Amino acid sequence: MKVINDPIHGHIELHPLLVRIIDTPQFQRLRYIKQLGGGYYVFPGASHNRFEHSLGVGYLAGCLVHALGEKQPELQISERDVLCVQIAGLCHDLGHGPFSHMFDGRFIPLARPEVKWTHEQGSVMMFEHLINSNGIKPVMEQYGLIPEEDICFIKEQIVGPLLWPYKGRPENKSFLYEIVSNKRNGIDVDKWDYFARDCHHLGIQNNFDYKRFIKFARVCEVDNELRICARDKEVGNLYDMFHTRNSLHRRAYQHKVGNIIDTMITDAFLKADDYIEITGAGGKKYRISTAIDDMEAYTKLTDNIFLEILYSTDPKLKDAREILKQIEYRNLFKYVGETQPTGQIKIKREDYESLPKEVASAKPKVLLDVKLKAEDFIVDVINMDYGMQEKNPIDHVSFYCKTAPNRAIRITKNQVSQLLPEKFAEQLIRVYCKKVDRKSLYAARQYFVQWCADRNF
Amino acid sequence: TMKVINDPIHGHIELHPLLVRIIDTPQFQRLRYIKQLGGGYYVFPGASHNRFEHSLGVGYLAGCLVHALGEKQPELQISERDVLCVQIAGLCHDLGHGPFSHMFDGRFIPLARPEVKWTHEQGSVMMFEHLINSNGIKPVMEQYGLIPEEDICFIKEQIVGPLLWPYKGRPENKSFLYEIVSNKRNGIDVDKWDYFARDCHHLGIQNNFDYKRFIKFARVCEVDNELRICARDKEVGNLYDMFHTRNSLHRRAYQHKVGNIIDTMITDAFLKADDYIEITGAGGKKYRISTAIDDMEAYTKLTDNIFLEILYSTDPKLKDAREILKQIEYRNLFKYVGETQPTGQIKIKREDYESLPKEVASAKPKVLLDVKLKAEDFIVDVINMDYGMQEKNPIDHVSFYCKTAPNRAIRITKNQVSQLLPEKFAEQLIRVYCKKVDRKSLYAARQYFVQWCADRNF
Amino acid sequence: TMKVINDPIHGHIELHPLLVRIIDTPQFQRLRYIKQLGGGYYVFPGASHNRFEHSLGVGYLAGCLVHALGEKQPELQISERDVLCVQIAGLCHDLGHGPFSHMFDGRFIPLARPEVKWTHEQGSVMMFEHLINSNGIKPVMEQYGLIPEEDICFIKEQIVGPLWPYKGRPENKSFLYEIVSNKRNGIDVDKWDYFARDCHHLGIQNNFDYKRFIKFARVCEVDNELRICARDKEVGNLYDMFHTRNSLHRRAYQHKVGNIIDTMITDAFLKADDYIEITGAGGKKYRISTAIDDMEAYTKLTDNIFLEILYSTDPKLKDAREILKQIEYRNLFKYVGETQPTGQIKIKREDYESLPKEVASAKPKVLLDVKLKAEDFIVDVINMDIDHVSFYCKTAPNRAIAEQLIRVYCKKVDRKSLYAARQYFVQWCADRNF
Amino acid sequence: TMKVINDPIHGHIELHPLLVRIIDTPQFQRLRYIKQLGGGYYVFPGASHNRFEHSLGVGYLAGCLVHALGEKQPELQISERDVLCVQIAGLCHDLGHGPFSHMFDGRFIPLARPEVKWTHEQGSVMMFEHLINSNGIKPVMEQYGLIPEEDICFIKEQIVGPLLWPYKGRPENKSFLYEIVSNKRNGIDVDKWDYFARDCHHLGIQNNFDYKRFIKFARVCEVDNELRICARDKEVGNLYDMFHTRNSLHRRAYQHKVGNIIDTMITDAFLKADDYIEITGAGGKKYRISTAIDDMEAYTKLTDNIFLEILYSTDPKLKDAREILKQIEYRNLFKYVGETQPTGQIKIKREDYESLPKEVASAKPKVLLDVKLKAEDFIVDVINMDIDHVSFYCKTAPNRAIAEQLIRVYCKKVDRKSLYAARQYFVQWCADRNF
Ligand SMILES: Nc1nc2c(ncn2[C@@H]2O[C@H](COP(=O)(O)OP(=O)(O)OP(=O)(O)O)[C@@H](O)[C@H]2O)c(=O)[nH]1
Ligand SMILES: Nc1nc2c(ncn2[C@@H]2O[C@H](COP(=O)(O)OP(=O)(O)OP(=O)(O)O)[C@@H](O)[C@H]2O)c(=O)[nH]1
Ligand SMILES: Nc1nc2c(ncn2[C@@H]2O[C@H](COP(=O)(O)OP(=O)(O)OP(=O)(O)O)[C@@H](O)[C@H]2O)c(=O)[nH]1
Ligand SMILES: Nc1nc2c(ncn2[C@@H]2O[C@H](COP(=O)(O)OP(=O)(O)OP(=O)(O)O)[C@@H](O)[C@H]2O)c(=O)[nH]1
Ligand SMILES: Nc1ncnc2c1ncn2[C@H]1C[C@H](O)[C@@H](COP(=O)(O)OP(=O)(O)OP(=O)(O)O)O1
Ligand SMILES: Nc1ncnc2c1ncn2[C@H]1C[C@H](O)[C@@H](COP(=O)(O)OP(=O)(O)OP(=O)(O)O)O1
Ligand SMILES: Nc1ncnc2c1ncn2[C@H]1C[C@H](O)[C@@H](COP(=O)(O)OP(=O)(O)OP(=O)(O)O)O1
Ligand SMILES: Nc1ncnc2c1ncn2[C@H]1C[C@H](O)[C@@H](COP(=O)(O)OP(=O)(O)OP(=O)(O)O)O1
Ligand SMILES: [Fe+3]
Ligand SMILES: [Fe+3]
Ligand SMILES: [Fe+3]
Ligand SMILES: [Fe+3]
Ligand SMILES: [Mg+2]
Ligand SMILES: [Mg+2]
Ligand SMILES: [Mg+2]
Ligand SMILES: [Mg+2]
Ligand SMILES: [Mg+2]
Ligand SMILES: [Mg+2]
Ligand SMILES: [Mg+2]
Ligand SMILES: [Mg+2]
Ligand SMILES: [Mg+2]
Ligand SMILES: [Mg+2]
Repeated sequence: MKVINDPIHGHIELHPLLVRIIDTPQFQRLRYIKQLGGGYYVFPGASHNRFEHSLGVGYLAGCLVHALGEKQPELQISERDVLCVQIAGLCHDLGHGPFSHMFDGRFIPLARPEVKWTHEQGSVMMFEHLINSNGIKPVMEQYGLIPEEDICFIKEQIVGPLLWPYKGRPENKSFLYEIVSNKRNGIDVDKWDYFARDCHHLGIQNNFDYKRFIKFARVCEVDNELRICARDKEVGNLYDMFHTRNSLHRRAYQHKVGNIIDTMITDAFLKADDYIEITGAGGKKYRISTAIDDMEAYTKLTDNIFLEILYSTDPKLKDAREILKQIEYRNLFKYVGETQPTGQIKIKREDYESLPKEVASAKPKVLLDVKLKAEDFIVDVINMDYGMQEKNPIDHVSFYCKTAPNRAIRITKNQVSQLLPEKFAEQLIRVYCKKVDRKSLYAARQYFVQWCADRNF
Repeated sequence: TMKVINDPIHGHIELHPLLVRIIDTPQFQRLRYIKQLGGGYYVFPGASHNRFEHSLGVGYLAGCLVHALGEKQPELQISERDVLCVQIAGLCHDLGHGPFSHMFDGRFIPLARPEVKWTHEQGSVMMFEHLINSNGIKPVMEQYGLIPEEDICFIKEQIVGPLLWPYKGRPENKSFLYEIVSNKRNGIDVDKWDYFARDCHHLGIQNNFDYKRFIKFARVCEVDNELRICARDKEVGNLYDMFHTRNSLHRRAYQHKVGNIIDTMITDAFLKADDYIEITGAGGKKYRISTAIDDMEAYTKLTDNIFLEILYSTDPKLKDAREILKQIEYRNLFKYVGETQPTGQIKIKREDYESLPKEVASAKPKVLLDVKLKAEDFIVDVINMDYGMQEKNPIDHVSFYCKTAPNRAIRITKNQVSQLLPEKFAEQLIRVYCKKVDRKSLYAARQYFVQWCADRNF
Repeated sequence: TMKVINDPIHGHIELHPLLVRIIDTPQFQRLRYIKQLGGGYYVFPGASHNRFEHSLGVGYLAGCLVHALGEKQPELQISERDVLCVQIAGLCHDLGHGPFSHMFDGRFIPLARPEVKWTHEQGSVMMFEHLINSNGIKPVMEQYGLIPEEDICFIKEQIVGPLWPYKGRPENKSFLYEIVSNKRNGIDVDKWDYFARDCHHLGIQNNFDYKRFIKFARVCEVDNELRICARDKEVGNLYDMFHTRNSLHRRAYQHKVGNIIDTMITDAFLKADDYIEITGAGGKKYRISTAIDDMEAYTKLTDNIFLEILYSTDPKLKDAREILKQIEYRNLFKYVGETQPTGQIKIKREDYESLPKEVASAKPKVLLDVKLKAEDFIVDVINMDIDHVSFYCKTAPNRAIAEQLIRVYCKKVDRKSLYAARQYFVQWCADRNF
Repeated sequence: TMKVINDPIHGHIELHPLLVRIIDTPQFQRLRYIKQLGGGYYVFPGASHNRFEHSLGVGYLAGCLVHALGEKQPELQISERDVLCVQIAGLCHDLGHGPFSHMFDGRFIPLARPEVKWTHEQGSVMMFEHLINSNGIKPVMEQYGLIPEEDICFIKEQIVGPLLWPYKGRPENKSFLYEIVSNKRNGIDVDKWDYFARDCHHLGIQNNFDYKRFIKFARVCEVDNELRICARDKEVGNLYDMFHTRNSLHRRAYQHKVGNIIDTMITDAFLKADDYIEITGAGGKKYRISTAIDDMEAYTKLTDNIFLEILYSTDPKLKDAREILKQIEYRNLFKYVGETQPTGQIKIKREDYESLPKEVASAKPKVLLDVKLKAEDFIVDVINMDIDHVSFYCKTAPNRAIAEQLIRVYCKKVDRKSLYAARQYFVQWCADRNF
């Protein structure tokens, strides 16, 4: 057994199978993908990658399954179950692209709007390619795993079911599907891991305490299926969890300067495409947008490409190059304004492309010498929620009492406190102007105020 | 001749000779034997800190804030006298605390002497006067440039309210100096900053607020013909987070059920042990626990020691009280029965609690069980949660400013921040305990409690 | 059932019902009012912790270490009875401190009753016996699978020392006797808790990493008997331990002002004795120095005594009380001199009253007009004691491969008398060859 | 306007607009892509920080110390231009680092061009001159009250050494300003405090030094006729603790068994990859990895990207180097053979680095050697292992004052019998030459 030293956790022990899986090009590719993407250009201490995040998530999944097993010997938890859960926690982010959430957040929807792609599909495909190429099946068989069923069990833990829709484990082990990714209420070890790590690196103090949560967790057989349950004295702690998630999102992840830097990087990638060449299986050639359909080509697509565009000399990639150079001089797109949040005038994705035009067509009352077209405006729509899209995540949790540990109850928002939030979803709209001269900024402000007053925000 | 003292929360804090002179007095050293969280030490074993270090840290933070404000804007004309007066006020702002701190003025004085209104800030002012008079600090203050006649009143008005522009210590143009140690318009000051960090450090909990950023982004504005401190308009969410952290601390630690019941038992022991404890004051007169607040010589000798004085006693007269304390040693506490759902903070006035238990004894449950319980077998506790105004939003009383127009102060409404902010800012709670340990009486008390709750439609 | 307690240093500590039963007794709760550093609270404001949390943490650490050792080597045959016994021994290892902790048995008893030899470990054993017999704990232990007769002896031997002398356990469990306390090399959980808590409270960065130590801890046979071993690579690991120990002892435990305040407190206690009465077993009245002969009276001896002297009004206590007042104005005794750490004369706690008399009797070579008696001199004796361990190599997991300081203080603080007292000290040192 | 940046180590840092103008340049921004440790990132997962934050923190600490010294001793005649100059010097002290930091100038250049002596401080000075002359900073400096020539010389002399008063930036009166950023006499400077704090925070190791106490108690006192930084006589334990922490870091992190091996593998891959990688410089001329240090416009584009340029290549000419990198991706690392002779009785010089594995093969063991070795299978590591002169001052007298070599050898051939033979060759190499 190896021993690795994590600054966040203590010393992590690794099963030999995990060491075998980690020493592959597919997993080692994560050393060159940043956790927070463009936010590194606002918080200089955020230089961590996904390698340590995956290590920590696997460690925490193993710890949680062990703690659950050693308190209730009637659940019949074996070592192969722990190994499968740890492997699933280890290989849950294999499909991330350059700059992490930017790519599948901004680049793929724009370059190829006819495909529905998420990084979990990429993670599953990467896992399959890794297992097939590196020949891990005999090693798995050596350590007491059954590839035929355990591979599907691991796959379903990452994406979901691909009555009882799962095929990896029976209903008796239903509580094993709510550890790495919870589809019901969103309480899992991923949140704990990146809360701790991001708070450590960014320079902000963390508020949640997951060890206390592990101390009070149980399996209380909710609605004909075994599920993980909490004590009824920890509702406020879960509300605090979600509050700190929201605070992190509004302080760091949705910083407007970081968002505009990400937008500029996406523009550079869009302009530089059709000229970058990537080699895949069979000697075929791919692009940045089309590399997601070949994993041998996807394996060679990391944050390196950024610099490949900055240091290039080809006159064909000149335009994109210029944009990146601006990022190195801090000649960024300027910020004009935003609109107050609203929970009932939602804007769908399909309308995003039409937003800039609406701002360009607004006619301010006072005549202005400067005239701005529809290509001088960037409109960004931000969605803030608790993860359930206007629903209350805490209303899908099951609680038990000290007197009757094996009986599940439900707690309503009115039985906790009157100081809890009245809503659980909102949006924001931000406007940026590409032109940097003062007159253009004044004009953009006039158009923005006219457009906002017209639509009554 | 400036001293250096090391604090585990802050770094190494430097002390002026005048502060060193003031600290080396019995009236200030008395704070070494008064616990901060009181009865909460019996639930959180790490909470053994006292008020001495709290006062030191508050004075240090007040000095730092004044120094930063003077650094940013030279036109404010802040002299050394102002800084030293603010530091002294921060030092002597909690001199009037009694045994187990809040518990005393929270529970004991209102019961033993219900005909008087007493707050520990009045005690702090009286103790400060007694300290200055006894220790002869006036010439020492004069030798360092202070004017006792005006500066003493300035410090007094800093500690308490003003008792048309009502203050007298300074002129109006320095009015921003009155809202550093204690703020009355809202609840932003350095006391909260100090004890948030201290309590989180000692209770094994993580703090969420960062006051250094707030110091980085503070200014002085001329709002309503008054000079007052402003934060920049991008810090609204941080202030909401500050108040959320305050509420979280209150609900997790300060209002713990077992801590509250232990405090109630200690108050009962003190109430029963009175009339048999004599305290010597000025002139050789003898005082009591509830009467010592009328004489500072007797109040100086009243600390947590009295607790143990009742535990180790041998007089037959103090038997009853002694028994109660012994029950705390074996952990035979009053048993939790029930709690009521939250409502607004104004539903039961102060002059109603005495009637609450009797009502629970007047309920007749449908089952109509045996083991009748009298009105003396029930304890009813009323808890009030709020953001500091008990009905209002403190953020509505904060002046902001913008980068483009730093000298112009504005106001930000709740609807302009977010839609996930709390709907209300006040809350009330009721808890019921039973003074019995056998299971049958607990089940009976549960039936009475449910009948009462379903009878007043809470 | 299991009870969870939050610790600022460690995480959430789980307590067995037997430990909860032991904790909820007056004898254990007495530890809430005895401070750890003692007189160091008046130099470092943040050091206000007591021995209650220290005992809790030591028990937690001992249990964790035993559990890890038993889990990583199932051939040692460690049962849950041994884990419970070790946890109990760690829990009740410091029941014998008096007021202000190490000062009392270090400074008060020798100066009060020179003919009596007493350590706080004997007090801990006696108080453990009193706690067990006075609260009816034996049936509770029998209810959880323990054998009281042998287990009580096992715990006592874990607290105090005894061709193998121990009788609590057989010869093949010799590694269980060096967890709570180790007199050979000094690797034990008591010191780990000391280091962690003191560094956290005082504000001094710690350097030892005990989790790493527990990670690579094995039991390998040495000298035909089992001992706890350490991997070869962990040589810089168990050097931060000694560096931190030296740093703490130099920076905090031997600070001049703290020692002076301890000296003043002991002087006030000595003057106060013969007037404070404490009720013991049967109603008999004891004294501060004599209370250690009865545990009924010893249970009520805490830091409270301090304030009892300070707030008194009886005219018989005007002297001791006066001394304490000088602490409250920072009118402390005055440092004069220091002398040999060589140890030529390793002064033991049999003649401490004579030392100031010896200093006074010394006649300086140069005549000094100011005369000083033996009532205005104090002698503070600071008795401070790599001891090497048995390592083990990777390829062979089953194979293995004191000073003293004396300071002198002058009660008189006028410069003229201090000048002469400085001259007396050098003559005394020359006479005693220090 | 002042600009605030958040550092997890130091809190919130204010930057003067001149520093903000210096920072927002490509020559400073290339530091975002060079790692603090290099190979150590492959043993400690949490050591992924770069030199950008290190430079920021060093500048912050230097400014703080200068301000404190000037404030507590007003007779030292410390102006504001001096504070700005010290901050700039601290900001641009590591501007000349190459890929993977100390591995480059310490290991790659000697093995590639032994005829050239080069340190990264010369690179830092050259890059500072390039940045200033290329980004038009001189008028901006003149705008804020600085004289370009004297201040430029002062900063350069603060970075490099003297370049009986050998300095020219400041007179003999300001002799204490030259030991804040870099101090080669004893080794007490902010550059090392930042190293200690950041490395302990990231790796997980905990340090014991407390630099705030040192700054509080530090003063400036006359020693040997010159003004010098002096510490109170009670700081002896703290200084010993500082040295102990430095020793612990060096023996536990910077000299780990596997990090050095990975560094040697990376250097071998780079050496094989040379002669085929082209870098464009001034005037369109193409340079090499070894010769890029002769031009700064080409040196600007030399970062840790080269690694990924070789690993993700398709040119057959780079196959050999590529293969080596692939081994690092499978943990098929070179093995450990032997280690010998601390204290450097010879103190090897850089010029001999590319001759050591020739004497190892030269040695002829008397034992039976059926398997033969050659001067390719051996890699030589020359890992270096490196109380002081402190002028203390007593409380009662405020104004009165009162390193070894190491060698290791690895075998590229990882066969059991080949490893056995290599373990013999080394013994005769060390015994013949008196190691
Ligand atoms: N194997 C491996 N170890 C890593 C990795 N990242 C960090 N480490 C740590 O670095 C240490 C070095 O291990 P190895 O590279 O296998 O070196 P080694 O211990 O001499 O190899 P063995 O002799 O086979 O045990 C490990 O113990 C890990 O704790 C990684 O990606 N793979
Ligand atoms: N004066 C004083 N110092 C305290 C107190 N609490 C902690 N300390 C610290 O303890 C240290 C001891 O200082 P002193 O008691 O005055 O002894 P000293 O260093 O010899 O000072 P002098 O006798 O005046 O020269 C101080 O430097 C403080 O930092 C306190 O209540 N009063
Ligand atoms: N029993 C006990 N708990 C303590 C003590 N000190 C701190 N605590 C903590 O305070 C909490 C209060 O527990 P109890 O005093 O037993 O109150 P309770 O939970 O209502 O009692 P039960 O209903 O029997 O569980 C415990 O869970 C401990 O974690 C102590 O000395 N004894
Ligand atoms: N200028 C600059 N800021 C950085 C850098 N790295 C992190 N930051 C921080 O990121 C924040 C945002 O960068 P800015 O360029 O100032 O964006 P901005 O505040 O909208 O620009 P201004 O309106 O001119 O103030 C800054 O306040 C810095 O604290 C950097 O390399 N350069
Ligand atoms: N003193 C230390 N404190 C904390 N982490 C450490 C320390 N020494 C090493 N580490 C890191 C290095 C690795 O990330 C992990 C363990 O490595 P380490 O024990 O040195 O393994 P190794 O590969 O050198 O030895 P081996 O395989 O021979 O046991 O912890
Ligand atoms: N090494 C240390 N690290 C941190 N805090 C310390 C250290 N030594 C002492 N302290 C604490 C003790 C006091 O709380 C505060 C200042 O004490 P210290 O500087 O030792 O004064 P002192 O009384 O010994 O000397 P003096 O008054 O003669 O300068 O710092
Ligand atoms: N939210 C919290 N975070 C951290 N520590 C807490 C929190 N609430 C309580 N603690 C502390 C108090 C005690 O020291 C320890 C356990 O207390 P707690 O969980 O409240 O038990 P309890 O005795 O009140 O409940 P019960 O008997 O119902 O289980 O943890
Ligand atoms: N809430 C926060 N807590 C801690 N650090 C923060 C927070 N918000 C931002 N930071 C970081 C981001 C930068 O590293 C640094 C300053 O950022 P910030 O205050 O947002 O400046 P800015 O450039 O966006 O605003 P402006 O130009 O309007 O003053 O602090
Ligand atoms: Fe994740
Ligand atoms: Fe306060
Ligand atoms: Fe102990
Ligand atoms: Fe540096
Ligand atoms: Mg290994
Ligand atoms: Mg994911
Ligand atoms: Mg998810
Ligand atoms: Mg001192
Ligand atoms: Mg107050
Ligand atoms: Mg207040
Ligand atoms: Mg309980
Ligand atoms: Mg002991
Ligand atoms: Mg800005
Ligand atoms: Mg350097």
